Amino acid sequence: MELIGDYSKAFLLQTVDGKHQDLKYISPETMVALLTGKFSNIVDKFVIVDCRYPYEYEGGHIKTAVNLPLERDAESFLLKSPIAPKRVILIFHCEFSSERGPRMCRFIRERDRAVNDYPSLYYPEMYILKGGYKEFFPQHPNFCEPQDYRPMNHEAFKDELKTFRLKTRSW
Ligand SMILES: [Cl-]
Repeated sequence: MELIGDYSKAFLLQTVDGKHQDLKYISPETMVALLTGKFSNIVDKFVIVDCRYPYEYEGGHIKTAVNLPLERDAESFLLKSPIAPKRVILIFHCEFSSERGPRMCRFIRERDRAVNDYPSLYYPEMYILKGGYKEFFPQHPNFCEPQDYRPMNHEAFKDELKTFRLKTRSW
């Protein structure tokens, strides 16, 4: 398997097959392995980036996950004052196997490449959680806060979807 983005070492986590062939996907079990500290001696810090809209996040998110659905907010939190180290890992996810997580992963890479001299990166190791929150929640509910799941296309949240889409850079 290939080396990470800055070509310093291999990808630490075991991968699974996903929609986007050029991106690295991880299973819910691997996400729990990270959260339980099985890689604590190698991983300094990791950020779970929930790319869903605020209402989806508020209705149930993975513990310690940061809500960064907008590109400018994701770039501000991650790249204005970078999380320096051991390894730094980023995990992006959305609801299921949609485009929000993968698109944010590619964006952060594009901006990470732009603010650095090739091939150095602030975030060389980035993954996508396979199945997103929809597959994580029924497997590990106690690793979620609150213990609920609010879909994007929830009946009572049609206006909230609309209001938030109008805050995005492109559609
Ligand atoms: Cl955006």
